[PDB]
Amino acid sequence: LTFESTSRFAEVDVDGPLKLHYHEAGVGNDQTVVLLHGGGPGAASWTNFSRNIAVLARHFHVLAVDQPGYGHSDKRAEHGQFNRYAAMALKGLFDQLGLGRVPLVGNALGGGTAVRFALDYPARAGRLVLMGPGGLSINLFAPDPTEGVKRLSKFSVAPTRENLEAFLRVMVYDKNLITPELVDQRFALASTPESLTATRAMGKSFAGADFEAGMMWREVYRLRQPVLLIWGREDRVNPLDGALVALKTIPRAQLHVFGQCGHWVQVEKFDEFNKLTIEFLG
Amino acid sequence: LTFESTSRFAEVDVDGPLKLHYHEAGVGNDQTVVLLHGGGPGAASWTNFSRNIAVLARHFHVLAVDQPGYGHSDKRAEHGQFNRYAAMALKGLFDQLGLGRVPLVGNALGGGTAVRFALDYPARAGRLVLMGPGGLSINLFAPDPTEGVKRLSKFSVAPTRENLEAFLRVMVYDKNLITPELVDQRFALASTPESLTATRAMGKSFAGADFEAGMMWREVYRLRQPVLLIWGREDRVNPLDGALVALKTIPRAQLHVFGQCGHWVQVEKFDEFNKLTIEFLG
Repeated sequence: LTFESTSRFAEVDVDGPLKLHYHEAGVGNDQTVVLLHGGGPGAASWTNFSRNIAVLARHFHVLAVDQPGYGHSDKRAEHGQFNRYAAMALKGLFDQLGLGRVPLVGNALGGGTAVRFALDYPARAGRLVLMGPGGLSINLFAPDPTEGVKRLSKFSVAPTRENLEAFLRVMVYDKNLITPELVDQRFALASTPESLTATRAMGKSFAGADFEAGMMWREVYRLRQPVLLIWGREDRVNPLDGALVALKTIPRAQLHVFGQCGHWVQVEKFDEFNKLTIEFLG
Repeated sequence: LTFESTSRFAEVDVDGPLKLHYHEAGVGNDQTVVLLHGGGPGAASWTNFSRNIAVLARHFHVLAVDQPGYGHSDKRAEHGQFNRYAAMALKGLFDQLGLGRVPLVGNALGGGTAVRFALDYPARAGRLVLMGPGGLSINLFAPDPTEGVKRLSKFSVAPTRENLEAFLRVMVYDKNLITPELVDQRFALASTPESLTATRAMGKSFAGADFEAGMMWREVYRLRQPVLLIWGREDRVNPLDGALVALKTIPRAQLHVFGQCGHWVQVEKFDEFNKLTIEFLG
């Protein structure tokens, strides 16, 4: 399975044509699962989920979607609350590929989109696996913006290799994962004209006029499906205290916390994460 | 100051005439403060706040109101979400006595009413002091119903002296405060026909069709005034973990927790509570 063998494009309607790029694998497996990646500026499906897509594809029909503003999907300069916007695009995709009720796996920003989708189109979303998810989290103890959020804002204001390395280093517990090669690769994607355009748009929309759409902790008590929250104990972007309202209010919630693991659960604990996901989704 | 020297009655409109009983003190002091008592079946203003009304009256114009369904206020057999109902009655009272923006002090059920009033009639409510408040609390760790809530439900189903003593004993840290005399006095009030009528109505309405009005933790982020949350560390009705969403989301929130103190903060820590209240309200 390669980036190229799996690449797919689709055009959907969200206030007009919108191009979405995704990776498809495991065709011929009966149950479809959608993967929604994290929100780093140079993040994409294929980088986010490399230690995962090939494994989940042994069991599932995997659709790993590049969210609007990331990877090879359209990067608009303007949009409403991001999660609601990305949700609208996913709905368009679901309709065009002929999907009914599908389970969603989403980390960080992608988790917020999974949830917003599950709330906005209740019938279209099955079981959810959410890793250090945004949106449904509210940091009861950590002052906001957290260190991770602050370091993303700083890179947006001053897009240097130095500031990007600093951001990447608070994504993981084992800082040795932040190699010169990873820094350079992410930087080349994150500092392009398109990416700078996108990033801006995103942070700002969390405070437009539809800001309530982002405060999903006020709504998750409406969710009727099983939801597996997964957290790294040392998550410095969306810290563990953010899990509490959602664990309490989602009727069929479960929580798994891994010690010695940061914000990139799917990377630092890829084996454990893959197994936990395969079981949860059947 | 006596129960009799302070007694007052007012008729207000809430889907029709509704009688409210209250105690007035400190007339001639410039700043008015409203006190809203707790929700035990035989609870009332004058019993709830005896170690407090006379003290606060040295500084303030005190209006301690018996909430609908308690004390000598009307006890209707039917009403919507309780806090929203009691809020409507307070609004009627405010309008008739010519009050503008007044600070509110409320414990337990009365705290939920203060908050619901502050949200429903944003201009009418000044600073809030809330002791082990219901409504704005959500117990992130304690399974619901808590022990205190369970023991109230049991008395409602089986109104015996034995079951009432058991309920009273989880209201305080120092169980020695639960004397034979206090048990008997509360029982004589709690087991009357009117009180049984009222209690029923209350628990049930938390689950009518307007149940969302009771989930105030989803709304307190709209509150613009200073709010002093006060908790007993050993509160077994609305436990300390219930304070967290409100402390985080209310911009001008403060929290004070007293060790060695249960659900009746105004009783077990009456000196500390009175001083903290006088300072906070000026």
